[PDB]
Amino acid sequence: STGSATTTPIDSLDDAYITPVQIGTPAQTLNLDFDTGSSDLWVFSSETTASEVDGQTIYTPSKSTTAKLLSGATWSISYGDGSSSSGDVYTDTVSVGGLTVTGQAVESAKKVSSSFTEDSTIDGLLGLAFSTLNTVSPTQQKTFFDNAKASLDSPVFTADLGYHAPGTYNFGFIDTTAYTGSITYTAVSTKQGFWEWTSTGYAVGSGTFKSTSIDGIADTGTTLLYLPATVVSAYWAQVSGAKSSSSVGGYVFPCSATLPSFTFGVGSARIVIPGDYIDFGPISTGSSSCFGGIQSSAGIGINIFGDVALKAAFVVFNGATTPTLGFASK
Ligand SMILES: CC(C)CN(C[C@H](O)[C@H](CC1CCCCC1)NC(=O)[C@H](Cc1c[nH]c[nH+]1)NC(=O)[C@H](Cc1ccccc1)NC(=O)OC(C)(C)C)C(=O)N[C@@H](CCCC[NH3+])C(=O)N[C@@H](Cc1ccccc1)C(=O)O
Repeated sequence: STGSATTTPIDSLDDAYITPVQIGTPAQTLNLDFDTGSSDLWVFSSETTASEVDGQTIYTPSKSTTAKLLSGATWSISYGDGSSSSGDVYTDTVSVGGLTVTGQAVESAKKVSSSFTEDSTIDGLLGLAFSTLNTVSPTQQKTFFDNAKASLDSPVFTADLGYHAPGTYNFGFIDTTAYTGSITYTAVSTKQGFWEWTSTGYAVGSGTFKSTSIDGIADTGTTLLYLPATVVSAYWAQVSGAKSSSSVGGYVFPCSATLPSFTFGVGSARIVIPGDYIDFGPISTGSSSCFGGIQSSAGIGINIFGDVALKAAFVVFNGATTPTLGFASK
């Protein structure tokens, strides 16, 4: 079996991408944020405290003939950004882009933090990290990808994120029409439960490639590209008028600028992020100042190849027994 689904940015900034998913019988369509940095599938539901739901479409398990209560099971999760949610757990049929899994754990939110309440476009998350991070207890539940692997034509799923445009998530096949050249695979460490890999180095604009190991994780659920302080410092040094701003919380610069491109190694291959991808947006509508798409990882504790990096590539999440990450230009 295979699935193919369109993923669309939630706004003009590509802050995040939502992908419709069908849950229950008959099917209830919710727009979820596919998150390779976590492993919970959770949704806004009939069970979420009313004052906390805010324009989102909710999942009503009592209207699904195929839902069953996982009795005893609860969950609770917090994200890097400080947001959180908790509740209990159903199994139900879940479909993405025509790929159907039965007995998928669907985590139903009883409460949600203010961030998700204010996010009208996101009805919940679909986690695509390794199942070891799942927060359901007392027994952890498999991700949608893990449950799917038995029936997939190939145990993989590709992320094809658009620059200010829709993209695709594919399950179980690689669309050779989607990228240029060849896919370069690199080893993944599952020690911390992430899609964790090591970049072979970097270049800024048209200058020299520096071989230096950058350990980071591929996270579709993080907007920006967070690299070590001295790499980020090297990038913004090539932009006049760029400066670090305490008040905004990162490197800012004139919207006027043409930004240099940024290159990062994957084994012997090179992926080039066009400069315009790194120009995130004005810090406020009508400002001369724009927020940089590359920022320091120092405060986060881990390098993150987030959406600004990933949408410059075709990315293959190879979830064979011994996982690997594939990158191609597109
Ligand atoms: C550690 C990273 C790589 C993985 N991760 C991050 C998620 O992918 C998570 C997915 C989001 C959550 C919010 C809603 C949309 C989906 N991403 C994030 O939390 C990042 C973090 C970040 C970095 N810098 C500034 N913010 N959020 C973002 O990148 C948001 C996305 C967004 C889009 C639209 C609207 C709102 C928010 N974008 C954003 O802020 O953009 C601007 C900076 C321009 C404002 C996790 O949350 N993982 C959990 C797994 C939980 C498993 C529990 N068993 C975790 O480790 N949580 C840790 C937190 C942590 C880890 C490591 C170090 C420190 C803290 C914990 O236990 O608390």
